[PDB]
Amino acid sequence: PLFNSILDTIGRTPIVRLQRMAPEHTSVYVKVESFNPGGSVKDRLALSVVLDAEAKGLLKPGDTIVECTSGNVGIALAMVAAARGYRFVAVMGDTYSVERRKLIRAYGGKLVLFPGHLGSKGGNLIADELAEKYGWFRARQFDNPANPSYHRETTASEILADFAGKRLDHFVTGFGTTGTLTGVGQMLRVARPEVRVVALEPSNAAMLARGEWSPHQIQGLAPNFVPGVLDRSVIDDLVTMDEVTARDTSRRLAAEEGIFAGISAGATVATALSIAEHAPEGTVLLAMLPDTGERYLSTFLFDGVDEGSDDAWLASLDT
Amino acid sequence: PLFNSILDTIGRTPIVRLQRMAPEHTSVYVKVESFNPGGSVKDRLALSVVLDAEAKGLLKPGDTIVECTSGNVGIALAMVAAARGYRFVAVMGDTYSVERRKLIRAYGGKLVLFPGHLGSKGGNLIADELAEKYGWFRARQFDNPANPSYHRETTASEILADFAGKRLDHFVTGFGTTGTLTGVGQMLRVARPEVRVVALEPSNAAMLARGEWSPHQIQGLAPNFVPGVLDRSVIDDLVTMDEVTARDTSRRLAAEEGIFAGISAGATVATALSIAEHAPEGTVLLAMLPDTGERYLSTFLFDGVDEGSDDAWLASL
Amino acid sequence: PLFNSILDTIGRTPIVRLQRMAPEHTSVYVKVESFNPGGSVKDRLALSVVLDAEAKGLLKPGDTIVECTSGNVGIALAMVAAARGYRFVAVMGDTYSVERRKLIRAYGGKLVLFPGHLGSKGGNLIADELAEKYGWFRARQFDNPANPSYHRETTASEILADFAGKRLDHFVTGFGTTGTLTGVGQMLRVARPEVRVVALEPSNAAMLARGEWSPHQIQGLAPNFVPGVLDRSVIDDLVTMDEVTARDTSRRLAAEEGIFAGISAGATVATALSIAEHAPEGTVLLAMLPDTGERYLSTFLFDGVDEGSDDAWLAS
Amino acid sequence: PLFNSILDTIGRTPIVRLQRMAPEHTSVYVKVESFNPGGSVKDRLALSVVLDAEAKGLLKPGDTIVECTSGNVGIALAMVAAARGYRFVAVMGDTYSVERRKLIRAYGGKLVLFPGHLGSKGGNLIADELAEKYGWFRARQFDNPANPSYHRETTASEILADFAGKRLDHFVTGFGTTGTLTGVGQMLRVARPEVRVVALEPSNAAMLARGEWSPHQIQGLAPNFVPGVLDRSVIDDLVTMDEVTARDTSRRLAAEEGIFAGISAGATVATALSIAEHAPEGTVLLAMLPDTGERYLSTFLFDGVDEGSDDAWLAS
Ligand SMILES: *Cc1c(COP(=O)(O)O)cnc(C)c1O
Ligand SMILES: *Cc1c(COP(=O)(O)O)cnc(C)c1O
Ligand SMILES: *Cc1c(COP(=O)(O)O)cnc(C)c1O
Ligand SMILES: *Cc1c(COP(=O)(O)O)cnc(C)c1O
Repeated sequence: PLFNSILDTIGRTPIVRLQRMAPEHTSVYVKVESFNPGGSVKDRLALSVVLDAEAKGLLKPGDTIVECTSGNVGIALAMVAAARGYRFVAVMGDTYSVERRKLIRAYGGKLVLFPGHLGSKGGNLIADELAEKYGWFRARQFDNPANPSYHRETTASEILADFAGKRLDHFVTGFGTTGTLTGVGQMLRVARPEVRVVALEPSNAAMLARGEWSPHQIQGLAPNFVPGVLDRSVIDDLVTMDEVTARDTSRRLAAEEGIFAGISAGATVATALSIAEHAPEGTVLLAMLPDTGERYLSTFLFDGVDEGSDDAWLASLDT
Repeated sequence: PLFNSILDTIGRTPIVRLQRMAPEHTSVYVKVESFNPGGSVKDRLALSVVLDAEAKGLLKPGDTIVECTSGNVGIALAMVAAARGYRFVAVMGDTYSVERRKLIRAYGGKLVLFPGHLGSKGGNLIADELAEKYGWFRARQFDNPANPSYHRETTASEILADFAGKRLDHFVTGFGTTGTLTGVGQMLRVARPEVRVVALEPSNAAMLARGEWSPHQIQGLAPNFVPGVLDRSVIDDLVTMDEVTARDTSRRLAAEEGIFAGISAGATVATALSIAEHAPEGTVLLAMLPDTGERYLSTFLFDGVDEGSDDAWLASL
Repeated sequence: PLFNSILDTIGRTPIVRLQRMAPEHTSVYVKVESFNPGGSVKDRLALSVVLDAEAKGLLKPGDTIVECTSGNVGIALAMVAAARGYRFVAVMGDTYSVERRKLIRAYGGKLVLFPGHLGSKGGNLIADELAEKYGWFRARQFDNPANPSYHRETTASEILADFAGKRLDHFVTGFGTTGTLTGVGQMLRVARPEVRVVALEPSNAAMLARGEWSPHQIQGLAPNFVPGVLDRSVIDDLVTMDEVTARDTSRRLAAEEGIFAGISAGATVATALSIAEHAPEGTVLLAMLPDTGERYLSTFLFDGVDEGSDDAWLAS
Repeated sequence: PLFNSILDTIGRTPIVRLQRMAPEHTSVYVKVESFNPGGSVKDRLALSVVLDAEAKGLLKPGDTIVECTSGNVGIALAMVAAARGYRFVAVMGDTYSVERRKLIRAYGGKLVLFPGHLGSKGGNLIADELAEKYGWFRARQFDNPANPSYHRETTASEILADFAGKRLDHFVTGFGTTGTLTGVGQMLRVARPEVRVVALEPSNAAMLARGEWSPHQIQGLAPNFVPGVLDRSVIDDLVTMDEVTARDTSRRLAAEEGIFAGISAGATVATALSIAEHAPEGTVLLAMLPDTGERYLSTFLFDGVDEGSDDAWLAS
């Protein structure tokens, strides 16, 4: 139980049961990836990507890593780079919450921002450019097979072990790099063919099911393209989810269950409740909670939330 | 295995070894309490007080809990209340950060603001008042024995079990409600008398060493009084730490080890290091890391932290 | 944390590294299934079979479970029966140790014996008669998909999780029901196709290699037929092991590493060492340790072990 | 995660709830020490005694450990030495179970038999002589502070952690070296002063009550002398248990709960049930289960076994 490195605490996250949000004749369990030291499921690929690189001789002590940090991946790489002795450089838009900025500089990352109006790929480009220019290492979160690999061996094993001999009918997840859905899905389809793998997409960005994509707010989900690490054959059910319904459900999870997660976590739970609403008696669902809601205080997850005293509420108590 | 409630994940936090921040002739271990669902050590006292009130029959379903808080205690109580189905009311000054407000509200907590300058003792009167006026339950983080009690049964147990049959010389911690220092200290006193219980406090608030308190920046540490839940006899070495040193140490922990923790965590690691410097060869130290640094962005933890790219360093060669 | 039933402790067994028995340029790990409450890997299929039957509505507390056994399955089933409120009847050949009899009885199980030479084929036939005659539930460990299924979900997950991000090159295991080999093997294929599935059989019972069988002494291994649960496609290297090398390797493990396991475990460890001897630097192997050697005392495992004092040694 | 050595799996044993043996108005939990690699709670003192000697410099590579044992201490010390690479020498009566010897032999331990009668302090001095004569290490289980220490740091910690924020009214345990009673009791007294520590003694061996000893059949308990490691200030209730009632409770535990433990385990559970019968509603008890019942196959725990075939029973 004594741990050598903080990176040894990655994975083995808890799966907990929702106490009141689910229909009584149903059971909805949830996987909290905020328990990872990085506060998100990205701790998995970041650690896997780097360990795979080292064993491949692509990374050496003191080396430098660079990637296009949309948010969590940057924080996880920064943490892993810091913990293993690497330098980390991430490229994020000029217009990106100053918090997602301070977080990276916290782990000692050297940040370089470009005009946000460059549609993301601008950094994704200056990533490989600055990479070969100095022989820097690129994670390639979207194409590095170590990503779905770590999920096959850890995430899936954790889910499989927890539900062994027990009932499980639905596994719900959204996708960004698609590593989670791919890895867990491949393991599930073989081990539990009966479990329906449910993949959700933001209502406006139904890339997979309609080739359409529009800037959404369900952070960490549906990027402007389809990752090559994806194995869509694993998907049993492809659905959509409104960013507002997802934001609202994330808020409910917090106030009604005490589980403070982000938007994509609200989306998965929303989809689960949806299926549960009309599901047969005794249906068991599992939803993925990708990260902590703590890094969302400055996003639409907190839009319309009172900041002052609850005078009105106090007043309603004496009348 | 599956967990029934999110509250069943509280505690059993990891103790990790610092990989490079400590003198090669020493081993410095760190207990990362940010792994608690609530992000801080307070998850323990929050759970303990509620489970305790329920057993004594002081908390029935749908009841509401009130507490004058400003930091992690309010977040923890709110989370626990949200998970147990209780209503929670946080009484805090308006001078306190807004982010702190959003956290308590995220968990469905009710906010009751009051003039900051009024100070703790002021808001405590407010909480006491509401509590009586409406018959709500008061946590009393500074006097509730269930607070240190839970550290004796969990925190201490985790430390003892991880170090069983292994060397351990110093256990370093600061104190707010002192629940951690008192509880773990009482168990170590019986199990490992050789371990020095090092209790640190802010220099400009060496409230115990020299009975002097004054606004410091090590959030969570040394209140302006002496908690009734404390047992001073447990302390072996009473020292002081500087907020700037604590702050820097914290920035190092994050950048050099990959462990992003609060300022009070920087303080303990700092004292642990100071002891490590001029210490026997092979000595082993354990320092408490109270919370996650993620809720310290609007703090002097990021005084002059670059908020924009540094294309200056971008060309060196 | 607290456990509700003893059955909730099944699985999640430890994998330990051999300290001195393996070639220095190599790493041999071992999965100790004796940590299961029932003392062997059989606790996995016994729990899984019963839980599946319950879900299917085929088993109801108070019902009677019957199964042909070589020893371990009987103990496991008997233990689970005692834990869930079921009656258990074991069909075993007299050939097996009376200490395997007391163990099944200790859990309150009932014992029905038949001529040892009939083998698993004969007992299965007997278990079946009794099943029809009394409406008893048949576990059918060689055909019940719940057997390999539980290994995919647990054993495999434990192995995959333990080695995530680490080097693993070989996985060695013998087979009886073939649940472990099939379950772990099929999941190894999906997650780590490179790893080589090494499947051993007793030299005198190469039912797969040469379709031959003959009463052997590596308990738990090679029945007189090919289990229907089996999926041969999972095996990369099919090898043989002599019972004496097995027996002696199990002794070495106990005396040189502090790990006291059975004979089949001696076999898998021997096979792993052999491979490791001529394997490239850094090769990592994992051997399955089916059970505790504590139930092999009155067995050839303790053939001629000095039951008397070695005053001679004291002479010096 | 992967374990470096087999010794790294010592401790952290599960606490499980009895399903049908306890009065419904009550809850009886049980700590199963048989989950230790060595099969008993002695794994804790054995490891602790060695790491302490090593740190103190009293043990160096190749050094040899000797101790007079016929029970679990020998087995535990035997395994530890085998994993640590020390030599182990056991001193026991030649009239003892040929299996108890086999166990020590399995772990590569040397055997020096001696007159059964002179058992007690005799075989001990024979080890005492060998100790100074050859410069060998003596554990001193009954007086070594490291025994209770390890219990205060692991056993007690596992109990306190599992019951944190939950009800716990009674802790029941017997004593041999008294290391468990002392260790768990000292930590219990500090964190949970209201939990009543119940120490039982065999009916004919009430050493603490009136200093009277007599040979009994509850293996592991009541030596013929009050151990120096004992702390009487932690005992709330001193009770006695009849060895037959213990033996029978052990049988019940296995057959009714699926938990196979030794005689002393039957004894503690017997005491817990007794306390539970007339205890207020909601009372929670925890009882220590010292070892596996698997090494009691040649003891009275198995008298009237009926090792044949349940042909008679089959008739109906
Ligand atoms: C990475 C991420 C996801 C999607 O997970 P993948 O494994 O990349 O499919 C969902 N939500 C958030 C907040 C993320 O960071
Ligand atoms: C509560 C707290 C402490 C002090 O812990 P106590 O157990 O109350 O003494 C230290 N740091 C932070 C950030 C805290 O929230
Ligand atoms: C059951 C058993 C095996 C073989 O395992 P399967 O999963 O049934 O193939 C090997 N050794 C022993 C001692 C066994 O009991
Ligand atoms: C050692 C032992 C005990 C008594 O435990 P102590 O901690 O030595 O007091 C009880 N039962 C058995 C079977 C034992 O081996």
